[PDB]
Amino acid sequence: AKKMIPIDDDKLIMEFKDDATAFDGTKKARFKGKGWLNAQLSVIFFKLLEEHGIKTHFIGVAGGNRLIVEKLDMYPLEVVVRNVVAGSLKKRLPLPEGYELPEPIVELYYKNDELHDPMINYYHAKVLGISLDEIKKIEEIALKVNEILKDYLAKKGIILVDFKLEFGKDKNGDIVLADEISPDTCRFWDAKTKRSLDKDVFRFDKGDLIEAYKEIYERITGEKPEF
Amino acid sequence: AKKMIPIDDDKLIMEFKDDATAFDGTKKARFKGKGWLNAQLSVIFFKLLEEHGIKTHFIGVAGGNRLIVEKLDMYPLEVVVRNVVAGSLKKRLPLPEGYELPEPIVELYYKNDELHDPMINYYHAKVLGISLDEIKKIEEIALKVNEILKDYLAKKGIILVDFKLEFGKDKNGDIVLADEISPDTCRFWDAKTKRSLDKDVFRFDKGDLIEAYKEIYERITGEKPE
Ligand SMILES: Nc1ncnc2c1ncn2[C@@H]1O[C@H](COP(=O)(O)OP(=O)(O)O)[C@@H](O)[C@H]1O
Ligand SMILES: Nc1ncnc2c1ncn2[C@@H]1O[C@H](COP(=O)(O)OP(=O)(O)O)[C@@H](O)[C@H]1O
Ligand SMILES: Nc1ncnc2c1ncn2[C@@H]1O[C@H](COP(=O)(O)O)[C@@H](O)[C@H]1O
Ligand SMILES: Nc1ncnc2c1ncn2[C@@H]1O[C@H](COP(=O)(O)O)[C@@H](O)[C@H]1O
Repeated sequence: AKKMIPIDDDKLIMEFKDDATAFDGTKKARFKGKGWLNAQLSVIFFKLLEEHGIKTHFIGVAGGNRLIVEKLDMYPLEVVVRNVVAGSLKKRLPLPEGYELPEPIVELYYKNDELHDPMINYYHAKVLGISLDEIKKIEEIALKVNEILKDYLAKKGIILVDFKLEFGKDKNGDIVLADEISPDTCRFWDAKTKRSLDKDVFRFDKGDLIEAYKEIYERITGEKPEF
Repeated sequence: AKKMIPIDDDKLIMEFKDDATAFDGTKKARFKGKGWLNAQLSVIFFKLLEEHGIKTHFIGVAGGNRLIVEKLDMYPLEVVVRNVVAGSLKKRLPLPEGYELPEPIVELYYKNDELHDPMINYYHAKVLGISLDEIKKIEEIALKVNEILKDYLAKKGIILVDFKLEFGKDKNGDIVLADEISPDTCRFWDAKTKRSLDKDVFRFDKGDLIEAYKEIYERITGEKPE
């Protein structure tokens, strides 16, 4: 759902598309406005994190659905942080969907579509060339990010249930938060009703996608989506 | 503003009074309902914390303004946690009142009225007989308590600006959260307006005390104070 367009050796344009894809592309659709919503939400989040001293790849905006980002040497990881039991965590722990976890959980997955993104631990990560030291930096950043996003969204009646992050190395060798932060890459639930306000609405046809994404945007900004 | 009444070698009664005192007792008053409100708010906070596995001195209630607590060998400390610049932090950092800190700040004060509770570091703590190991336990508990209280209050439109905790050792030698947790010992601001809902209302005559404390209570319980 993104187009990455190289500017040069140190920066690129991340363009958000209106395509919605799930279950390995066996389920596809297009939602007018999704790209714009996701881009804008990414901006909001990256700036919010940046304000707390989190280093992110965000440089600026170049149109409604286009972000300018620093080019990174990417870690071959999905870094997942989980506050409430949902999705695949139900297959790992003996706990009901909706269960509030006493502490956030960080899972690492190997970014590899052919292997369908398997979960890995610190030993696997070393084999893939990621030192124990980098891993603990990554996890520390991820937990910090989790706390800022969770607390921000909670004040607006949104539960941050879980989410996926990606990281890379910049020119200086610092670890930098990358990719996107949107309802495509997080589970957001309404605090009162516990309805999904994210891609699960598409994955399991539980409602109107553009509607839920608008709802997130409206709650955060206090303003109906422009486009 | 509290009366500590020994039951035996392991328990005591903490009684909350309606007396309000500030600036070393040079500014005193009484507010009908304060003790009750403070006691009840302490109950709510201690049980909330106990629900997260924080060990506290809270045993139970013995009337509207009386708590039954475990007797502890107390650390001679105020352990202050700060999320938002206010009060004496303005005199330490070059930052405006209301400034949101990137991380929470933990400060240690030596509990001693004659010295007016001076700030200390880990070296002073050791002199006062507190090991580096205890200090880090204390600080890890304080940071935990901060995150639970801050998140809980935030959902209710209350900013946990800063607060003071006290700790003691029980029979087993575990570190136990003690004293009280009320608008007497924390700074609470309304999220929208940023007005004080705590003892700063009394300290600096910025409004009606019983009103602000009731506000806190009502927001937390969803019910007017009984
Ligand atoms: N700052 C960055 N530098 C280099 N690569 C990035 C950066 N941010 C994201 N990427 C990578 O670009 C790709 C974004 O493509 P996307 O549309 O999310 O689909 P896919 O996961 O199929 O690649 C991902 O591979 C992501 O890891
Ligand atoms: N569980 C406990 N066991 C023993 N002492 C405690 C416990 N909780 C609080 N204390 C102490 O009881 C005293 C109550 O003091 P208080 O009346 O609040 O005013 P001050 O702090 O000015 O003495 C304090 O010295 C406090 O440190
Ligand atoms: N490949 C991916 N792309 C986008 N988001 C993901 C991906 N993998 C996991 N997530 C997010 O990570 C969280 C946990 O997902 P799951 O492991 O499917 O239960 C959810 O918020 C997902 O949206
Ligand atoms: N001696 C004390 N009694 C009660 N509360 C205190 C005391 N010292 C500090 N605090 C609390 O800790 C926070 C920081 O206080 P200060 O350093 O005075 O700005 C405030 O919320 C105070 O209410």
